[PDB]
Amino acid sequence: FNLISEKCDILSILRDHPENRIYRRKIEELSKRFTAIRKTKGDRNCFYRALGYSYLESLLGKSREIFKFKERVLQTPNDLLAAGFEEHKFRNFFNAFYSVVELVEKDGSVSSLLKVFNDQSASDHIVQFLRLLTSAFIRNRADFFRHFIDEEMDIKDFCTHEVEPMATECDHIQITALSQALSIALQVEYVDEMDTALNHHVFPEAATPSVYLLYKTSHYNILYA
Ligand SMILES: *CC(=O)NCC#Cc1cccc(C(F)(F)F)c1
Repeated sequence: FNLISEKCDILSILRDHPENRIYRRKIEELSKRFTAIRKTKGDRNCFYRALGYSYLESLLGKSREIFKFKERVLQTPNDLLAAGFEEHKFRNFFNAFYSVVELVEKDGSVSSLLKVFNDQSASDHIVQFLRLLTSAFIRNRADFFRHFIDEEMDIKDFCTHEVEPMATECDHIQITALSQALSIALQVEYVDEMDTALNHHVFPEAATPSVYLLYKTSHYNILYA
């Protein structure tokens, strides 16, 4: 369980910031709304890895929701091709993501899903697929990302340097783009060291989330309501 942990009690993370008044306050507050946490490896891939595992976990045993998601995943090669990725270069990554989606359908156990996401090879193939899909979705909608995010930014250079490569950190743009690309609704809780309110953001703003993540010290962990 070196990439995604077993579930722990929310208050077990007090020990990560001992004798820190603000962390202790915000974690105690968090424990009123959430019961458990799973930790991720802090290797630069933790957003993609956490979102992939937690979303697929939320689908287990839901036959209509799995059918609908599989239907969307089967179309994603078209998004990649439209943004100028070549099939023979994304094939190995697409096949690994489609395989874990079939596991959700056919096997349906937490234990099987956690084994794939802790297999360095399968898990890293899954993360690389999610990164390529994120890049494609942004490139295919460059005017939207410039209109609504940043009129001045260079989109192609951004995707080349800060989306596609393994171990590159995310910002709001990558979270919005992957959420939209796969129709995944998520909520991020923010825990920083300023004496401020514990606060969150929902992607997209009007949605009921499937996935809850905790962001602290550049790192995303998985929360359970
Ligand atoms: C998403 C991601 O991979 N971020 C990199 C990181 C990190 C990190 C920050 C604070 C603590 C850890 C520990 F110690 F690994 F939990 C990792």
